Amino acid sequence: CPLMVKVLDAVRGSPAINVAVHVFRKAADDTWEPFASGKTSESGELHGLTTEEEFVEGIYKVEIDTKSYWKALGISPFHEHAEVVFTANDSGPRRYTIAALLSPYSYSTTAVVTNP
Amino acid sequence: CPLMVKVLDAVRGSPAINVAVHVFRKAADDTWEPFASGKTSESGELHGLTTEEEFVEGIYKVEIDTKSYWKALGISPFHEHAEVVFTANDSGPRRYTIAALLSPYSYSTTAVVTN
Amino acid sequence: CPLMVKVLDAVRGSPAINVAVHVFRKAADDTWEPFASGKTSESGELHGLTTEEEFVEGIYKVEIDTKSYWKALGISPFHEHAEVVFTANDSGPRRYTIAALLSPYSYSTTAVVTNP
Amino acid sequence: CPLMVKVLDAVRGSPAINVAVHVFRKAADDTWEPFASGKTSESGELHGLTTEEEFVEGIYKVEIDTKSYWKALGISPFHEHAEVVFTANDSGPRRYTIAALLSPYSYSTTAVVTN
Repeated sequence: CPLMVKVLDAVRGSPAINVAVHVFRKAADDTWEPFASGKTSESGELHGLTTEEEFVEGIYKVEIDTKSYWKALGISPFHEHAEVVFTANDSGPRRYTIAALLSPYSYSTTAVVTNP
Repeated sequence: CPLMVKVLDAVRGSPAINVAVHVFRKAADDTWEPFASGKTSESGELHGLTTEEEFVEGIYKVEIDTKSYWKALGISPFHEHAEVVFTANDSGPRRYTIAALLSPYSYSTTAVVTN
Repeated sequence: CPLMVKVLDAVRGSPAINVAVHVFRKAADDTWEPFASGKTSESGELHGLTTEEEFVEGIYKVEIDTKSYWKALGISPFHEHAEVVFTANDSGPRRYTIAALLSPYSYSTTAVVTNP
Repeated sequence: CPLMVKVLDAVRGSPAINVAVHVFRKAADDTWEPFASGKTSESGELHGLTTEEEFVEGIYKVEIDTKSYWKALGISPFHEHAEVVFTANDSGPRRYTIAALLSPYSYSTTAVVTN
């Protein structure tokens, strides 16, 4: 709902399936406190991580375990993960799609942020 | 060196070596006239394409033969090639680095335009 | 349906709306013959370009008028367009999503190719 | 120069200059220990981070302060920063170029690992 993570495999041209995603939120405090996690579906998407009420302002870290993904496909990738760190909901609730496009030695991440 | 092409391989994390690159200039009748070409070097770079005097304003196309590159590495590519089409100024040169980051199903191209 | 083009604006984190897209297919012949065109919707997506029956094997060119997009937002971008050229349906009908992520001096394009 | 950081600005088509970059090494207790830092140069590059002797195998994090960069250009950025986390070998060095292409709502990072 307010947070969705979508992962693509740039080598296959496919969704990156079964990609583990961990979302953390920066506490008071400055530590990363576990916020949510999940795997991408066969569409490469991970929905349902959170809700409007739970997904409050914060600095969030979305950690995408790209390494396991590549390693399950036989590839020794460069990165340990793709992590995306951002301030969310700074000027009100938004919907965040966190897109990652994965290659063994490269990724990109894109945030699509929309306003209900 | 007003125009330079740099090509990287996102799969191997390496320069993309021996990638054919063609550069075209749009002619008055809107056809692509060949202008220059080369193959990226060991460093994934292609210098010497043109010179300041020759590299006049116009619309140029850089075609990077990504498909043959992926073919040579045994990897099914999606694109026939990566084209970059751009107007060279206004206003003046300026050096252009056309950077391409290649994956089998994705590429990015970026223009680093300096001076 | 078998061809969809999705365009994102990496500067805003938004769909790239009202982006003109022209699809050509390479004729016999070697010329690019107009295949379909459209604009992206408010989701940055362009659906309905073609149909399974019309979208036969071919080399297709999807030309995304990124320049007009940027220029309507005040930006003199580097590229004239983003064009994506590919062989389609080489080993049978697939669904192609052609994604472009736009920045004034950079784009990426990603093909997500799936098999009904 | 075993580790080099190059940062490009996709909005301006330019090197991303004066971007702060921190490099951390994962310590035995899994904390990030600061290792090196610098600011990208006129050319969007940051050399001299480390040396062969110092740049042992391990897991390293390169944090690129993309937010301050975009802040300085008056452009709202999405990310707090671009982190690149990677294991430096096996098997051996190898030079690492960590290339980052920045846009306000997107970045890519690419490792060009040579020798």
